[PDB]
Amino acid sequence: IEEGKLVIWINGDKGYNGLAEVGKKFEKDTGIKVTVEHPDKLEEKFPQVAATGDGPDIIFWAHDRFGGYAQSGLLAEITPDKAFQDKLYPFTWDAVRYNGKLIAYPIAVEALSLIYNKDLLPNPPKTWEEIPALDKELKAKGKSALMFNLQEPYFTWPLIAADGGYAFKYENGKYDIKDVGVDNAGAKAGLTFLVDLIKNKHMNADTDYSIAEAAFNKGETAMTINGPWAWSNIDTSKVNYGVTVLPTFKGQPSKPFVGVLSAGINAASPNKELAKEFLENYLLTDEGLEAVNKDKPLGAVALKSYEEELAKDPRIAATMENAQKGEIMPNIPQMSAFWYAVRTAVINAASGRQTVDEALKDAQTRITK
Repeated sequence: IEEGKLVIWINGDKGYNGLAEVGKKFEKDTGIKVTVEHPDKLEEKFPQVAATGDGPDIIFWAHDRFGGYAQSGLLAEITPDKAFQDKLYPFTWDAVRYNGKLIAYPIAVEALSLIYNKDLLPNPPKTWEEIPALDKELKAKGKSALMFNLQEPYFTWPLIAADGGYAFKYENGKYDIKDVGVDNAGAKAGLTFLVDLIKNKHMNADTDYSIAEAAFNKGETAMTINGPWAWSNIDTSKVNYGVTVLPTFKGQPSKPFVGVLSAGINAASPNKELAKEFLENYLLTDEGLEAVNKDKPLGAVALKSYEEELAKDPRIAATMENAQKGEIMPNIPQMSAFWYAVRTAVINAASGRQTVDEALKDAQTRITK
């Protein structure tokens, strides 16, 4: 049962070698050995082993998954003091709250961004309203203004939400599941703008992840909407790109979904005090984030001090800025309803199969059912 050591689980696509290095430092001033592993589908495996009082002491995963884990009582409640709390961006603490209780620490933040071709576009548009006009100017040269994944709501939400949409009303570490914002005027304004893009041929209704990505990378389109995971692909492409704040819509900022990497302690661990000490005083320090980051970049981080160092790269700063304006993803189980419903509403409104008013009225209905 572990007991006198620390076992940590983190995905293979993360800086687990850097995390193993923070661990060697911990083992130095403590004698406690830390063990880092990155098992396959660990987020699937966690719930299974933890339900039987097994698994790692600590688990790293995006915050959204923590809601389901917490529901089943798999995570220990955390109690950083005020002082520790002030070391991180306030908005990040909202991501790791499960019905008022703090159930994890936030490490890393990723958010969608406006990516643009500096050779085709001098200055990115500040507004969504000016894209149509820009597209007609670019079309004059055989280029298009923007191409992004229209198929998944994760990608279209920034625009839909801009003027007032939200998944679930949040107001106290708690989500009101009967306060859904997919059918308001806000969301209606947004989806309508999107639909108008497609019918006015500034955008194709069948643009997916692959298509927009290839298009941007081939220098065929001036802009794209993507996240930090896409950067390595653009580099390769040799496109002279920039990352910036998403455009505003109706004078209001876009409200993209933000994913926040978070780390939690197994409710079944006998080592919670060791975990909290490792996490608060070794890992969540400039030197801890740095050793990890050196192994594999974290993107924007929750620790204010280190983020300020990282922000010298404009891309991550832009992502952070978007994140701050962004909407904390619901952790809640009802979020599954939202994905399917809103997915359907958009493809339907986009393909003419249903009107905007209709498409959203329906989705609203299936979520609050």
